[PDB]
Amino acid sequence: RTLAVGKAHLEALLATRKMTLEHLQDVRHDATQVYFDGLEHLQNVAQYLAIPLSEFFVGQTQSDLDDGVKIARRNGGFKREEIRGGVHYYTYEHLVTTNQDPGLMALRLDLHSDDEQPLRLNGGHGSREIVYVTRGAVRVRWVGDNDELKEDVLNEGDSIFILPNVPHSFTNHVGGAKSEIIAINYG
Amino acid sequence: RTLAVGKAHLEALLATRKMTLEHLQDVRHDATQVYFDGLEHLQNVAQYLAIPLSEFFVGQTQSDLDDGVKIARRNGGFKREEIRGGVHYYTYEHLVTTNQDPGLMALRLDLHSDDEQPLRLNGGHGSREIVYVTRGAVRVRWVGDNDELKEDVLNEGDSIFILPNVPHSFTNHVGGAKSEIIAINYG
Amino acid sequence: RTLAVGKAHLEALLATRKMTLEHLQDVRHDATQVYFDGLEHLQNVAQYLAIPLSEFFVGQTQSDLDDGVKIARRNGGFKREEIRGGVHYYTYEHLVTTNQDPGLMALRLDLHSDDEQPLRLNGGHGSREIVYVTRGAVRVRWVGDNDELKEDVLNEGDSIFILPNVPHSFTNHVGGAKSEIIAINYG
Amino acid sequence: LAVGKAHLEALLATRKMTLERHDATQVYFDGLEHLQNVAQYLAIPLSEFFVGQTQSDLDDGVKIARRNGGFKREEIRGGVHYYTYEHLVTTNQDPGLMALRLDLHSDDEQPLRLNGGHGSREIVYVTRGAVRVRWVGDNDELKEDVLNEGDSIFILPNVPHSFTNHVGGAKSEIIAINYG
Ligand SMILES: C[C@@H](O)CP(=O)(O)O
Ligand SMILES: C[C@@H](O)CP(=O)(O)O
Ligand SMILES: C[C@@H](O)CP(=O)(O)O
Ligand SMILES: [Mn+2]
Ligand SMILES: [Mn+2]
Ligand SMILES: [Mn+2]
Repeated sequence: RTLAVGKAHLEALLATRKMTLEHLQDVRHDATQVYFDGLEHLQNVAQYLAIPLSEFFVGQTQSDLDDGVKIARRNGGFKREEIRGGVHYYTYEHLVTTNQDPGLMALRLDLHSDDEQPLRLNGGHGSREIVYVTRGAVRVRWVGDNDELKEDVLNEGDSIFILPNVPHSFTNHVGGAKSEIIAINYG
Repeated sequence: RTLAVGKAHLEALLATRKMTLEHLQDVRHDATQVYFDGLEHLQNVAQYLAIPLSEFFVGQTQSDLDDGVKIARRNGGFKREEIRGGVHYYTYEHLVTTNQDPGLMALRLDLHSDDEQPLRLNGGHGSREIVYVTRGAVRVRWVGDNDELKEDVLNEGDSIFILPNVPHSFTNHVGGAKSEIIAINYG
Repeated sequence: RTLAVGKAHLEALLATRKMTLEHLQDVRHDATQVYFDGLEHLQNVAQYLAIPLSEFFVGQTQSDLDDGVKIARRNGGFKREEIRGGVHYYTYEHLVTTNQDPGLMALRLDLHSDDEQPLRLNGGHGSREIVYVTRGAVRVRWVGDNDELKEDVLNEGDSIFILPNVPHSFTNHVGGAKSEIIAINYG
Repeated sequence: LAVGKAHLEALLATRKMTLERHDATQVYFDGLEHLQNVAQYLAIPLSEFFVGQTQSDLDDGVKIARRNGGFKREEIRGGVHYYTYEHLVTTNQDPGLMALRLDLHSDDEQPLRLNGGHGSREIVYVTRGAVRVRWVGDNDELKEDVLNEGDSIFILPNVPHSFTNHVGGAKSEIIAINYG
């Protein structure tokens, strides 16, 4: 019908440009919200103010925290198996996620496939990563300096930090011994 | 009424959560963009992905630079008078502004007030500031340590740096002798 | 006593100030380093360049990563007991830490307190936090909206995100104490 | 070698440690690079130990500089007198800010001498005269324009560029502010 943005927030954006609401042609408002014909109209104002569109929605989505915190339950959220050409590779389970840090992706992974399983590196991630081995023994492989493959074995209680965009893979060291890790991507 | 989100961007957000476009119920798309019925539909997806609405437009604004640069012309952009409690204080003129740094607000100001008029401090602001005097003699007043008023006179070629949230005011030292400054707010 | 600063780095700093090494009094150098008589001499140059002393060492710490990565082993690093007002609260064990992200503090904690002991909240901290329960049942208490105490129980596989500066405490839900958590502080 | 106690305690707290010499306000390191060892042990870079410990050069939230009051020099690039560089206010509260006033001395009769670009963003404003600006654009192609009094330009990091007089013999002036 109409696209709403928070008045106070929009007024602060205008103030960084030394403007007020009067400097916007023909928008309507009420006590708390400013109304736009649609995204296209909003884009035009954004262009005029030389602010990117994203800024106009910052802080508009309601926090999903309760009292400064958010709780998630085992087996409670998103989960799926990862199966590639008939080979069961991972179980991916979301741990707590929040709209107060969309850059945080915390996972619990079951590692299902073995030694006769082929290498399938990722392309690396913009996020930093720390991984901790909750159970079993885990083969970690990654692409090091001068694009050379490296490897090591992480046992229960070991951990690893991985810089952005380093390509890497986690598999069971033994096979038939299913291992588990927690992987936290951030920043 | 329809809302467009960049497909590649949205696909990257979904991939960090180990999802694909198939995991979104009733969206349509084309080669480059994903379409939502309206804000209400978008808010649902945001909820489902536990991301704020702003994230869907992050990075997606087209640069307003041409070849790494952007040029602005005297009197070419926004301008207005600033009147504070009945006293004509400034003329604000925008210098170059760019969506590649929405936090940069560079201004040319004419000064209109003086000692015959009452002081009208601002409340300070988040941005750092450097000011340079292009013409005339400028009385600067600000709130210092222990909330005490301070003052000095800046002549042509002098400059001043102001820490965030220090309240301040620039007026003509002589009065009827109209002065000019450049103010650059950043960060 | 003979303080060394990286030459290339110092040259870049000088270049931002439109200076060269010739504009520094009384420093000697070699191919890779610039030498100062002492802190007193360095503090003078810092004053002259209007930079803080810290800047002279920014980026100059050698990375502790090997090939983009760093590995730590269970029981391989720092640990200590935490006793708060006479109550044995935690065992803190460092997981991997790196000088490439000093804001990342990943810990494994043993929990030693319960309800038969008094509450000992921390003061909160600047870092975001995600915690995951590896073993047992964990009472989590925190200070919520309007400074009211809140509580919940986290079981094995549950996780929790805590916003910066929210004061909080983790104890065993069941008296007779040994639950375990992984706590990752970041950003 | 002295470090602020409060600051060091906060650093130790991020590693779940405490002071495991000092006085009320400061902590002392004997080896002078005894400090590098502790930094290594905490896996914090050395620089962090001095953050916030240089005394502010502001007076009451502000810092004032005067024309001709600070650093100044001539810039001669290939036997060609190119700029006069004059520092405007500089502060240790933002070591990333370099604000300059430049007199321009070269023109089209003299060869082009681009810089290599730099890490800072830049905004420039023309206080006097007419200024020829040349820069390296997309696909490493040269571009040019003329900026008159009151015009301004924003330059992305690492774009190589040059400012000269458009007319020549007609000496122009700019203010250049580098930040972030
Ligand atoms: C010129 C500028 O510093 C005054 P204000 O716009 O912040 O009040
Ligand atoms: C486990 C962690 O949240 C406790 P602390 O950081 O308050 O010591
Ligand atoms: C005005 C200034 O940008 C010229 P350069 O000193 O960076 O080459
Ligand atoms: Mn201001
Ligand atoms: Mn904590
Ligand atoms: Mn420059």
